[PDB]
Amino acid sequence: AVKHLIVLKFKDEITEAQKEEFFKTYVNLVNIIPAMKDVYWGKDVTQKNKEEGYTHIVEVTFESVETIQDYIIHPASVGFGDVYRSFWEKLLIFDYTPRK
Amino acid sequence: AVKHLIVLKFKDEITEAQKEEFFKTYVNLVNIIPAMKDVYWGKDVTQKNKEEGYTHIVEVTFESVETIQDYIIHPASVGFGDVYRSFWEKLLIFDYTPRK
Repeated sequence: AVKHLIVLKFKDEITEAQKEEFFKTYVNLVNIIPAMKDVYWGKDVTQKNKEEGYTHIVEVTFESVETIQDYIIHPASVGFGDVYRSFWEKLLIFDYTPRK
Repeated sequence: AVKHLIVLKFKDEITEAQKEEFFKTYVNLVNIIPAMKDVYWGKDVTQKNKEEGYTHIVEVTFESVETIQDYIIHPASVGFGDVYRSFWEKLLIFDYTPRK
């Protein structure tokens, strides 16, 4: 299993209700896209890095490196980006195999 | 349970062997600091955001918001920072309660 980590900042004009809908809709993609196994999101509470200003984290689990592309080309993921592109100001994306 | 997420970039002079030791030593803190419940780390494989250049992720689980401070003041965590401060170029720290 691999992890797909999204770190983001919303645009200032986006409301709390819009953010709640954004995450509810993203979380539901697990039910639509086979490769997408689970998702959690969170709002940062510490605000340590104020200049950068990322506020939210989304972590998705995929069964493998090879199945990420299945998600990337899935109409539901493409659709999510099409609906909500204007909501985010910036993001960082990471993909990795957890180790300990 | 809450999550404590560290996103970092090592200095260019730090070797792969040094990184391996860094993470091995950090992961072992779970055995020393009661509040620290688990840890995983990963190396980003995508390199989507090259200007920012963060390369590694560490995710720690704490039992609660209130016990994070127990970790923060623990001599073993302070010690880890004292030993390895010079290894990292920059980092981002987030703390959040996972939601879905």
